Amino acid sequence: MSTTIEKIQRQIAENPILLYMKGSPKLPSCGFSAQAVQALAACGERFAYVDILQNPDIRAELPKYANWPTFPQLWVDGELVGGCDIVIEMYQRGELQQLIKETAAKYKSEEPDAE
Repeated sequence: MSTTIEKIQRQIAENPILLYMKGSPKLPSCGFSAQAVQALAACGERFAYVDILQNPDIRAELPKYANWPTFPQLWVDGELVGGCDIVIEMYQRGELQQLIKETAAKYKSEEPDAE
């Protein structure tokens, strides 16, 4: 199929906790993700993130595969949650870290992200 999404899906799936945002050297979230990134790290533990508002190719095709025209978009166990607003809301909800915790714990050690 698409000579990048196939790779990307393998990548999203492999990463325990994944976040797509813009990884500018000055700011590793140069977009909307700027507010969301804070929430994720705040709610759970450490997470993996992919620069995409910066990469032209990846920015276009891959987001469309999940839902969004582009990003930010948050992925838990390689499954889309939502990047900009969704992260903040679910952050406040607590459910985000609930997912992250369980996912992080099952992928790594006893990651006590949420609790």
